[PDB]
Amino acid sequence: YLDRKLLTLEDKELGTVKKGYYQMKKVVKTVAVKILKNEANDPALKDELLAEANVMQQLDNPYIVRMIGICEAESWMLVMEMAELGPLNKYLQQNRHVKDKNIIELVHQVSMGMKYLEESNFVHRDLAARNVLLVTQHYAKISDFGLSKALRADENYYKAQTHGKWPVKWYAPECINYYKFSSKSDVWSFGVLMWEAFSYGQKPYRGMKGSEVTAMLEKGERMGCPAGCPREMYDLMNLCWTYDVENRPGFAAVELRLRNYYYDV
Ligand SMILES: Cn1ncc2cc(Nc3nccc(N(CCCO)c4cccc5[nH]ncc45)n3)ccc21
Repeated sequence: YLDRKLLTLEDKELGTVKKGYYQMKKVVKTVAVKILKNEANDPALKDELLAEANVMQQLDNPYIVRMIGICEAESWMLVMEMAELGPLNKYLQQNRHVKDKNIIELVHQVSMGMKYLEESNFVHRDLAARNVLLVTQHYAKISDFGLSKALRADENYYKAQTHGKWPVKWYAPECINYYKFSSKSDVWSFGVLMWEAFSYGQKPYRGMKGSEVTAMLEKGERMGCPAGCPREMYDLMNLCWTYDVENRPGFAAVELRLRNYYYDV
């Protein structure tokens, strides 16, 4: 737990999200803070942020947002190291001259964070461009672990009871049809994230209902190649969107395909 006296929040909002400065043992660290009311809150939304904190305290990777801690004071606060450029989708909407090599670099960093998550046997379950936060224009981090789950030792998937309120346009068919979430389900989501990144933050499956996306995908249809997208990156999207989970690659295989140097498998 953090000391409220060492935290300063900027009033201008960044639910309530603020930028702040947290005094560490020597230096100040710039932080982003999710703030909830102490009494008139939503207990389920608080449970989700406590669940996020429980996951993020177990993770340690350069391509995943680091948690500073929780502060219990005039409000309930979840404090993270700030990736100040913010969400990747908004960034690419506002910066349309980011070069192909730079977009590949960023999505490669996300694949390295997700290869670590997969090795760690956690599923993310909300992997979208809005949840990739930029430290700089050359350094991406994965965020938003509110739906994340630690997999059981004897299974490679998390089974949800039924469909909740989900980011269905980012979900694999086995998630929608059987409520089963694996690291290969996150690979499907990563394919959608790549499409967003090469479409300068446009929303996927524009104008379609979730049920219409399910029917489209079952028929073997997929979103088309974004204008100007490198062919090799659209081909990797299609491999991420392999319907059968058993033939879809995992993140170790996807991460290799985003490297810009020679390597062996
Ligand atoms: C303009 N804008 N909008 C959102 C946003 C976010 C950041 N950077 C950032 N960096 C680290 C964490 C973080 N937040 C706020 C996300 C708001 O949607 C978090 C706080 C608490 C828990 C969290 N989990 N995942 C992220 C996150 N935000 C910069 C500019 C931004």
